[PDB]
Order: sequence, then structure tokens, then C-alpha cells
Amino acid sequence: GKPQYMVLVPSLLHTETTEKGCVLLSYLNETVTVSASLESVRGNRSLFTDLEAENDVLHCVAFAVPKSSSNEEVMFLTVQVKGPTQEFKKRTTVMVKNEDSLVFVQTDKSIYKPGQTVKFRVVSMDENFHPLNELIPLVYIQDPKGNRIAQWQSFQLEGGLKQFSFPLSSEPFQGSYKVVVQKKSGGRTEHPFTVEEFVLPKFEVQVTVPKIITILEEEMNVSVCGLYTYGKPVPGHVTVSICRKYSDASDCHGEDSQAFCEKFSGQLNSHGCFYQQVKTKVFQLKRKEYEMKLHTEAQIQEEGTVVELTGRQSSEITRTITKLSFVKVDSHFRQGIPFFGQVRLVDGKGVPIPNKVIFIRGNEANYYSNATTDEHGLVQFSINTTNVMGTSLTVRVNYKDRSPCYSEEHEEAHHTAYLVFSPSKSFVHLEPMSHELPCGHTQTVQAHYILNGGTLLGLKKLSFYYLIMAKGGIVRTGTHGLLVKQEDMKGHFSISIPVKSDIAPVARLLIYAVLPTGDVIGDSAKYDVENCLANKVDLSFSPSQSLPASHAHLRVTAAPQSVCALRAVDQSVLLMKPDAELSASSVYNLLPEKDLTGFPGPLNDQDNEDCINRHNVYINGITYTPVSSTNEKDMYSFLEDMGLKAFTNSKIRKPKMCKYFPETWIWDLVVVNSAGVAEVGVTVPDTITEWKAGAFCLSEDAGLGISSTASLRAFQPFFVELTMPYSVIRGEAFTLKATVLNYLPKCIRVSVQLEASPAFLAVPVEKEQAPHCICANGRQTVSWAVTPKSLGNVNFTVSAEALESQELCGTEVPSVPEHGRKDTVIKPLLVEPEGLEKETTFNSLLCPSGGEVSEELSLKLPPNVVEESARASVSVLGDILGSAMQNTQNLLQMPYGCGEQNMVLFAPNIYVLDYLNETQQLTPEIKSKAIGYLNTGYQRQLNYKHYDGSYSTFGERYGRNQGNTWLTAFVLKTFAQARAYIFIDEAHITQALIWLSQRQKDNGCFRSSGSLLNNAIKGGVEDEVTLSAYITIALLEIPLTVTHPVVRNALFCLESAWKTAQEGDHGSHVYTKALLAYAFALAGNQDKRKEVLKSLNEEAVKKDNSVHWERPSAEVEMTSYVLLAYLTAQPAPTSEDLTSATNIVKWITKQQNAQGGFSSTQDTVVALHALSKYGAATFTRTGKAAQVTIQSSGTFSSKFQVDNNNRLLLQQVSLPELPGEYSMKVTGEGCVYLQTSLKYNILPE
Ligand SMILES: *[C@@H]1O[C@H](CO)[C@@H](O[C@@H]2O[C@H](CO)[C@@H](O[C@H]3O[C@H](CO)[C@@H](O)[C@H](O)[C@@H]3O)[C@H](O)[C@H]2NC(C)=O)[C@H](O)[C@H]1NC(C)=O
Ligand SMILES: *[C@@H]1O[C@H](CO)[C@@H](O[C@@H]2O[C@H](CO)[C@@H](O)[C@H](O)[C@H]2NC(C)=O)[C@H](O)[C@H]1NC(C)=O
Ligand SMILES: *[C@@H]1O[C@H](CO)[C@@H](O[C@@H]2O[C@H](CO)[C@@H](O)[C@H](O)[C@H]2NC(C)=O)[C@H](O)[C@H]1NC(C)=O
Ligand SMILES: *[C@@H]1O[C@H](CO)[C@@H](O[C@@H]2O[C@H](CO)[C@@H](O)[C@H](O)[C@H]2NC(C)=O)[C@H](O)[C@H]1NC(C)=O
Ligand SMILES: *[C@@H]1O[C@H](CO)[C@@H](O)[C@H](O)[C@H]1NC(C)=O
Ligand SMILES: *[C@@H]1O[C@H](CO)[C@@H](O)[C@H](O)[C@H]1NC(C)=O
Ligand SMILES: *[C@@H]1O[C@H](CO)[C@@H](O)[C@H](O)[C@H]1NC(C)=O
Repeated sequence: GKPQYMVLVPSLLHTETTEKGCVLLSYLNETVTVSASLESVRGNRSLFTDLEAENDVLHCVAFAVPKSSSNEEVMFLTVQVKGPTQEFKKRTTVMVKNEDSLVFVQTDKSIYKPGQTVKFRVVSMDENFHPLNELIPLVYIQDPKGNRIAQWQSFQLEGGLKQFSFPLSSEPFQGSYKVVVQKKSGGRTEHPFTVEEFVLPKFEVQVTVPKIITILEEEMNVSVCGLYTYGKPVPGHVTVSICRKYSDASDCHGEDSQAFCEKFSGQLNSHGCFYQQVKTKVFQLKRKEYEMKLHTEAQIQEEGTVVELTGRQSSEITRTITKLSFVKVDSHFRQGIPFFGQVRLVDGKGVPIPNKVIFIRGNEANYYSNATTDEHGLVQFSINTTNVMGTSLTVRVNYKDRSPCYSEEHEEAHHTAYLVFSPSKSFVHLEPMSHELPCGHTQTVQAHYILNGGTLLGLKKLSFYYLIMAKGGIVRTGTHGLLVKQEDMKGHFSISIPVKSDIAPVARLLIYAVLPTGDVIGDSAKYDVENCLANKVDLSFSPSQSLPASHAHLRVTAAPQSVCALRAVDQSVLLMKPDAELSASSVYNLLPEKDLTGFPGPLNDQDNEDCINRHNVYINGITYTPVSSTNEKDMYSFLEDMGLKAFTNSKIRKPKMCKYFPETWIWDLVVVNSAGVAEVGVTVPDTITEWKAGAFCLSEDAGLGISSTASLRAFQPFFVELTMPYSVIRGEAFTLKATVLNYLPKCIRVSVQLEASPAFLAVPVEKEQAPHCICANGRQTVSWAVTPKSLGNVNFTVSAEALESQELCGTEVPSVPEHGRKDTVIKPLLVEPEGLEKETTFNSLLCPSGGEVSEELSLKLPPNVVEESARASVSVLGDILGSAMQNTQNLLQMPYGCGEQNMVLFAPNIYVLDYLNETQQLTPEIKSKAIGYLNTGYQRQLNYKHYDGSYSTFGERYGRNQGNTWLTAFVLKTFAQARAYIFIDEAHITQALIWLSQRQKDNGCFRSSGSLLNNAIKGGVEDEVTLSAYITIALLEIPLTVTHPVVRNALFCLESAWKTAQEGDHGSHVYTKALLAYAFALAGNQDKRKEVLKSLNEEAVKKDNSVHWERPSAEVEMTSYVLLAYLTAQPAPTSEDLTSATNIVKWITKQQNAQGGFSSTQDTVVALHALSKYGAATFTRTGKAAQVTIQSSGTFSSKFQVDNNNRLLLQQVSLPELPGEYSMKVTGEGCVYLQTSLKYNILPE
């Protein structure tokens, strides 16, 4: 028959990973060889790869491509054939992008105590989950503000798992922390963990309210169990509530934002938890509702009165009922072989309804069948295939459009099966599957086929091919031969495929059969697969062990000679805030490109080959230009949805014309000895609750696996627990609550005592110390009014034991059951100083600037400060402004719109570009992307001049004869700054200047004559003083001497207007005064600059060691301008200038928002310009060295080295001394910001 070649590769070639490839040869009368060459566009980088080919049977090849300098290069793949019979060449560009290798996170908990450390392991592995060694360049921890407490430079991952033991300071501030592991390929990956002060609770509430609820409902089930230790609910005054939230919940933030709830409360006996039946009258789902959130408080009364606000929102309203859903339906119906659709009836809740008659919209042949549901609500129906283009299948249950005002109907099932292009009237049917593929448990896949006079030369041997793709690449292959010498009809061809970890959550199967007529038939099928892992891991224990059962053998089974990580925490750790899952496809969703939906490359758009014309009418009757505008499903459908390139000699296309510290538990590393490893982890002598754990071992042979959560039921028949707050004031007294628990069946009496220490006082609240009647499943609760004396953390001790052989209340009196009789607990408690706490700040800036500066620490304490309440901290920052740095890069946006609109869009592009350039943090790729936006914005603005430069919204368009004044000054400023990047024609800004000079009366100074629709770009108040001061700084920022007449006449108005706003209303003109400050600063009028800046400082609003202004919307605008005023000095920006300048920068960074837009146009413009100038005046191109040494006049000094690569790091030290006997001398290059603060307490008044 006719020869044909067949080779297939995925069109998202990952750089480093060897991507598999398929070769296939069909009907050649000699052996030939084929070589695939990876040539590159516009550059030279080739990968010649000769892959062997067999004339009848296929095999697989692998080729690894070099790492690309560019991130996503779209380069060619040239598949070539050497052979005397034929020399075939097809070439398309597929993709190469450097794959960001997956990176995990750890850090056991997301709530940490102040004096608690973080262990922080991290795992980085590529698509094939056996890991690789990667040089991670940076990993650091960020505070709520944007500071980096710790930082690690470049390091290598020997095995792919590194622990980073970092301790916190004494009292790190507590809003929320987060950790960033920035991969060497740019885009960082983050993970937070909040820090706060607390006391860990034990009881978990699990209210089982139906998450699924009908729109027609009456009864609400709920049960409230608390298994704080082992399932011993110790029923207390538990209260729950069902809170339906109204539509637009809390969208109206005026005088009312509350939602109506339905509270419930009660107790329990021993085992039944809480059985509350809730009616449905205000459980109104008729209209205006989103979801019932539920918050519960399981107060315990038989112990300390600690309450835990616990909100479980596991309840949602379902708008629909009787949900109908296709589960196993062919998107590929085929003329000749009928298809059967598996449609499923199920309630809107999720329970199928058996024996319900259903009507089916078969829009093909009017196939209306009254099928009824089975026990699973799942029917069967086949539709014969005699139609034109494509069948639409839909289901019927109700027809009803009911009373609703304008929400209550039953959701229907829609599907659009499309025909497969059968050129030789032939096609292969492949059975789809809906159930999740079991792992290990394999599965055979049924298939069907048809010939219709195709196999003329093909006879007695028809191999039947398949290529499973997973993770966006070819994974499994196979073949099977068919014995046919006939005109063979449909057949049953179950094909077997095992299911190992090498299958992604998606499993895609393609089957194509080679035919001697050239044309080939195929069928694709997606398969959802449970995410399984090559290393099945199990966690073993010596469970139900006592708290002092020290040995506590921890056995873990994993792949032979692997590396295992073992995290062990408390159950409360997962209770107070659920931590990262790190399990059950936690890696799989982070996997980039889990499937290839289409040709993944956005640049990979189209293909064009063998386009026929055929624009002629043919055989009549109803020719209608012979064929339907094919929405048909040919092989590009089966291979693009597959996601790979078809390098075929076959014709395929559509023709297509034109007790000790718990705090944690086992966190270590263990190595499998080719059979599995046990670890002897000493269990903590504290009995609090279950200890969940993790196990995510890695190996080079078998990939990563994740085992399970498995606990240690650390329980004692007799123990105590302490109910405390996290801290308490020294001057005040709290009441310690301590309960003593008995659960061994013997009925006993406990004597409870507190061993007092001179660090505190403790007095029982009860007059009598006689032991009370405590028995099985019963507890006593004693108290102590406790006031501490010693500062810092002090650990208490409470001793409870059963008094031996005292015939008492209990009918039987076996007081001491076991060797364990005394229960001595040791638990710390934070002790904060008394009085009102005040913190001052001594923030400052120093620049050695190729030399040396100095500063003396003036630290004094008022006499009313209590003893040892002063905590002095000095922080060395560097501060290249890493806070408002990353979000700024996303202000580079596309220019469009009117003249006014374009300035919203074009202007920020240039100042963000200048900011990134000043901070030395800008990549050439983003610079090239942004320069295009700059040019487009500029050359779209050039289409709005009326004349020499007078702009407006419409401009010369529509024959408008008018002109805006302020907008022209704004564009003059922007182009003046542009001259340094794209060298905007100075003739244009010159013409704009000569037009602005037209608006110049004697001393009136630029009355506005402009009309504009919006005013958000604005921010001057149109007052002649305000506009004059802005336009002067605009047309003087461009290098323009003060002797020039326009600025000379503007400065007279400035001097008169500043006096007039000084003699008149004090304040009320702070924005104008800041503009005057910047104008005088940039015009060299220092003798007036000092006076204006001191007036502003008198009018300033200083809050949290950061100075701000505001009108007594655009409040940030004047802050940036006064920052310029303090920064722009003719001789040099003095140290005193910069020290006050930083106090405005901090809020300018914190004003950022989504994509760092700074909430406005003009504000973003001015703030980015301000930050750029600050960076220019602060940083150093050659700042490769520095030195900061703070010398005490007492005992010890401190030293620091903050160079450019460490300039982000907030190096912080605390020097204990109340007097200011401290001094800093800073030498070397660069600039060093030093913020110093002390916290102290003053009780009296
Ligand atoms: C983007 O890069 C810079 C900001 O990150 C800045 O250009 C820099 O400005 C300095 C200061 O004048 C210049 O350094 C050179 O200045 C003159 C040039 O003849 C000479 O004394 C020395 O050769 C000195 O190196 C440079 O022009 C430049 N420095 C750099 C890039 O290290 C501008 O914001 C932007 N510059 C460009 C070219 O786009
Ligand atoms: C079989 O061997 C013959 C030997 O002559 C070759 O026939 C060539 O077939 C191709 C079609 O694929 C034609 O383009 C050439 O013109 C043929 N050769 C000549 C000399 O005419 C070829 O090696 C093999 N052909 C087939 C169809 O398998
Ligand atoms: C559609 O249903 C009809 C019978 O219900 C069948 O179609 C017949 O097909 C034969 C030959 O294939 C023709 O001679 C008849 O004229 C057809 N009858 C009708 C009513 O179309 C067949 O069972 C179904 N069609 C297919 C392709 O399976
Ligand atoms: C906690 O109490 C103990 C004594 O009651 C002191 O520190 C402990 O001393 C024992 C003595 O062997 C050690 O085994 C423990 O490890 C110590 N505790 C810690 C946390 O290390 C001390 O009075 C208290 N500790 C603190 C930090 O307040
Ligand atoms: C590609 O062509 C350039 C052209 O000068 C040559 O320098 C280079 O060595 C060639 N090979 C590679 C791998 O770049
Ligand atoms: C919900 O409460 C009703 C009220 O009696 C009861 O019949 C039903 O069994 C309860 N549901 C469950 C799951 O127990
Ligand atoms: C069900 O079959 C057809 C399809 O709707 C309908 O005409 C008929 O009346 C129904 N009942 C029976 C007994 O066929």
C-alpha cells in the first residue's frame, strides 16, 4: 500500500527533563532512519537527534534539550527522514520553557509563640517526582510590614530537602509572618504563618450540618462533639448558632451590617454529644440568601471557664434540585457505530432518586425516550447515527417556570456531542470512563472500530496503537495486532492499561490505526486519575502509649534507600489554625501544566498546509455548498485536546477552503535502610492530646510519596491540665484555673496543691482544702488567685494525687490504682510589666558616603518608669525599599483611550521604570516589554495636540478648538523625564513650554483655561496658586534656569502666594504649601525652602515614626512633594534632609494597593518619582562595602556589614541600658538606615 510516516512529541517541551518521543513507520518497502532537529528562531541553538525507526513496530526515544537563556522561547522542531524510498520533512515550532521546578513548604504550625523557633524544611522536585539538586538562590521570612527578619543566600539542595533552623527574637511583633522561597527562575513562591500569643485549646467542635441543603426543607440536623483528649466530652455550657447571611452581606457599611442567626445551647450526658432539631421558617431559601455560616462556643464548666470561639461554616444553600449530569457520554458520536450516553439523575443534595421517569432531548432524529431511573438514578440510551453535523443531548425533569419574582428550578444537563471526521467512512470508537482510576488495580479499556472498504492492501495484520500522555508528556505506549481479511464491522477490543504513579490527575489516551490509503482514524479520551505516588509510605507507632512511655518507636516504611522527613505536632496545632495540607495532591495542583488543553503556546497559534479551493457548487438536490460549516471533531481535535504535534505523512486536516516541654514532637530526618526505618522518639511527658504527624519521603529510584496523618493517643488514667491566659500583668492578680481528671474505673479522691515559688503568689479561692468526690469520667476544679512578681517567663507547678486508703464518699475506695500516683506538671506563663506601656522611636539615617559619619544615642527614661521595663532595640536596615518593590512591576500596562485616559496609563509606565532602574532591580526582558508601552503611550498622546502642545480629551479631533492647561504641564513633566530613556523630541516639549507661557498674566501665574471630564488624574484644586506651583515645578524640573522669564515670573507669584496663605488661614492649604516647598527647593531658594519646610513640619501629622500630611483622596500627593522638597537641594541633600525624608518614604511604601498602583494616577506618578529620586540619593552603583558599628560607653559594642547583596536584611540588635550611652560610627560606601525604638511602662500619673 501507500507508505506513511508517524512521529509524535508533546508541544510543550520542558527544558531540562528528557521528554519522551514516539516513532512509527507503516508501509515503507525499506528501512529508513529519521532525525529530529531542534532548531531555533532568530538564533543558533540546535539539538540534532537521530531516533531509530522500525518499518512496522513502534518504540520510544528520549531527548533532553539545553537550558534556555530566554524564558519561553518558541523554537522549531524539524523532523526529517533519511531514506532512498522517501525523504520526508515536516517542521512546526512547539515550545521550550525553563520549567520552574516545584517547591514545597513546611514550618509545622501557622501559630507560633513569641520565644518559639521555626524549623522550616523545604522540598524542591521536578515533574518526575524523584527530586533533583537545585541551587536555590534566596529564601527569607517577611514580617507584616515588609521587613526580612532572616535571609539565606545561594545554597544547593543535596537530596532536595534542607532544614533551616531559625529562632525568633524575644518579642517579634505579631500581625502575620510569611516565608518566601524564590526559585532561581524568577517568580517567587510564598507561604504564610501567623504569629500571635495564645493558650492552646484541646476540644474540637464538629457540627455536622448538611453542607448540601434543599431549597424546600424543614429539618436541620446537627451534632456537636468535642474530642479534646480521647472522646471525653466533659459536657459544659456549649452554645451553637446557625447564621444565615443576607444577600449583599455586609456590603452596606452604614449603621447596620449584622445577619440574623438562630442560636442553640445545652449539655450532654456522656456520649451523645448534642442532638438539636432545627425547623425552617427563617431558614429562608426562597430568595435573598448566600450561605449559613455557623459559629460555636463549647464552654466547659466542670473545668476552667476557657471559651473558644469556633466557626464552622460547613453549610451552603443549593439553588437547584434533582441535579442531572452527564457522566459517561461521548463527545464523539459517529455515523455507523451508535453511541450510548450515561446520564445521571441525582438530588441537588447528592443522593440519587430511583425510579423516576425522565424525558430526553435527542435533537438528532427527534430521539425522545421516556427512560426511568434505576436504583442509582442512572439510565442508558443509545441514539442511532443518521444526521448531518452534530447532536445536542439534553434531559427533562420538570418543564416548570414557577412563581419566582424575577432561583428555584431544577438544573438540567446539557451536552454537545460532535461527529468525528470519517473520510474513508471509517473511525475508531474508544469507550470513555468516568470513575477515578484506581492505582495498582489496573483497568482494561474497551474500544470499537469500523473499516467501510478501507483496508484494500492492509490484510491479516492491523496493529492498533495507543499513547497515554501524562504531566503534559508521553508516558506509556503499546500496540496490538488485528487479524482481518474482510470488510470487518464493529468489534469489541478491550485494551489493558496499568495505573502506576506515572499518571497525572488527567490521563489522556489516544488511539490511531494506520491505513494503506493514507488517511488514518483516531479517538481520544480523558481519564481523571486519583493522584498516587511512586513511594507508598506508611506511619507506624507504639500507639496508645503513656505520656512517659519514652521509647515510642516510630516506624516509617518508604522506598528502599530513600530520605525520609518526619514532622510531629499536636492535634491543637491543626485545630487552632489548619496548617498546610502537604498531602493528597498538594504537590499535584502546584504542578505546572498538569494537562495540555490545546497547543499550550499562545504563540503556537495555527497550522497551514494543503488548503484547497473547491469554491464550486457540486452535485445538486440540496447541495447547499456541499457541506455543513464543520463543527466536526477531526484529528487536530483528538491531538490538540491531546496537546501534541502530529508529524504525519497521512492526510488528516479538514479540507477547510481558503512533665516537660511539649511545644512540638519528632521533627528529624531518617534514612531507609533498603527496607524501612524506625525512630526512637522520646514522647513528651505532657498528656495534652493527640499528636498528628507527616511523612513525605523522597528517593531517586521512586518518587515522592505522602503517607498519612497518624497520632499517639498520649493519655493517662489520671492527670491535670492548667487553664491560663497567655500572659498576665505583674501589678494585677489573675485566678489560675486548674482541673484534675479521673478516668480509670476506680472511684478515688484527689488532693490538689500548688507548689508556690518566690516568683509569684498563689492563694486558693476555696476556704476548705478537703478533697472532693471525683470519680470515673468526673473531674475536680480548684483555683488559685495568682499574681506574679518575677519578670519574664516563669513555669508553675501543680501537684494532684489520690490520698491513699481513705474510706470516703466513694462506695468503693481503691484510692491508688497504679504506680503513677503523683501528677506533677510544669507549665510556663508570660509575665508582662505593669502600668501603661509607651514606645518612643529614634529612627535616623546615616551615609558614610566614602568616609565616615557618627551619631550619639540620646536615650533617657522618665522617673515614673517602672524597673526593668525598658527594651532598647537598634535596627540596621539598608532599605533599598524592598517593601514597595515587587508590586510596582505590574504597573506596566497597555496604553489606550482618549487624551485624558492615556495619561492615566502612559505616565506610570515611565516612573515605575525609573524606580526599577534606580533600585538596580530590573531585568532586560521587562525593560524591553515596558519600552514598547512607553512608545505606544507617547505616540498615541501625539494624536491629541490642537496646536503647539495644548492638549485635551478630544484634541484636534471633531474640529474642537479648545485647550487644557494643567494636562499640558503634566505631559511636559512626563516627556521631560522621558528624554532619558526614549529621547522624546525636545522640540515637542519646547512647543509645550511656549504654549504654557501663553497662560501668563502679569503676576496671575497660569489661570486655567482647560475643560476636562474626569478629575482623578488631577489633584490640584484649580486654584491659581496651586496650579501655578505645580506648573512651575513641571516646567522647571526639565533643566531650565531661574533666569528664564517664565520661572522668574512664577517665583514672584509663589513668594506672594506663600505669604498670603501664611497671613490668612493657618493651615487649610498644606498641599499648596508642599508644592511651594518643592518649587523653592528645586529653584535653589534655600533661604525660603527652610522656612516653607519648617512651616510644613509644624503643620505635619507624625504617626508611628513616619511623617504624613493631609488636607485639614490624594493625601499622598503632598507627602511625596514635600519628600521631593527635602530631597532636592542644590549643593547636596544634607544628612538632616535625608533623616527627615525617610519619615515620609515609609508610608509612601505602605500606600500601595493591588498591583501597587498607589490608588491614583497623579499620586502614583509623584510617589514613584519621589522613590526614584530617594533611591538615586541613597544607593550606590559601586556600593560593594559598608560598616556600621554602634559603640556603647559601657561594656560592649556591636558591628555590622551591610553591602548591596545583604542590604535588604534588617540586621537588628538590642542593647540593654536605660541611659543613652550609645554611639554609632558608620564607615564605607552606601547608605544605612538605622531605626531605634524603646518600649517602657509608666504606671502613675
Ligand atoms: C538607568 O540606569 C541608571 C539608574 O539605575 C541611570 O543611568 C546611570 O547614571 C549614572 C550617573 O550619571 C551614569 O554613570 C556613568 O556616568 C558617566 C557617563 O559618562 C560617567 O561618569 C561614568 O561612565 C558612569 O559610569 C550612567 O549613565 C548610569 N549608570 C549605570 C547604568 O550604572 C539611568 O536612570 C538609566 N540609564 C540608562 C543608560 O538607561
Ligand atoms: C518501493 O520501491 C520503489 C522502487 O522503485 C520506490 O517507488 C517510489 O515510490 C514513491 C512513492 O512513495 C515515488 O515518489 C517514486 O517515484 C517511486 N520510485 C520510482 C523510481 O518511480 C519506493 O522506494 C517504494 N515505493 C512505495 C510506494 O513504497
Ligand atoms: C436508525 O434506526 C433505524 C431503525 O429504527 C435504522 O436505520 C435503518 O438503516 C437501514 C440500513 O442501515 C436503512 O435501510 C433503513 O432505511 C434505516 N431506517 C431508518 C428509519 O432510518 C438503524 O437501526 C439506525 N441507524 C443506524 C445508522 O444505526
Ligand atoms: C522551669 O522550671 C525549672 C525548674 O522547676 C527550671 O528550668 C528547668 O530545669 C530543669 C532541671 O534539670 C531542666 O531539666 C529543664 O530543662 C529546665 N527548663 C527549661 C525550659 O530548660 C526553671 O526554673 C524554669 N525554666 C524557665 C525557662 O523558666
Ligand atoms: C551558531 O552560529 C554562530 C554564528 O557565529 C556560531 O558562533 C555558534 O558557534 C553556532 N553554534 C551555537 C551552539 O551557537
Ligand atoms: C435528622 O433529624 C430527623 C428528626 O427526627 C431524624 O429523623 C433524622 O434521622 C436525622 N438525620 C440523621 C442523619 O440522623
Ligand atoms: C413511553 O414511550 C413513548 C415515548 O415517550 C410514549 O409515547 C409512550 O406513551 C410512553 N409509554 C409507553 C407505555 O410506551
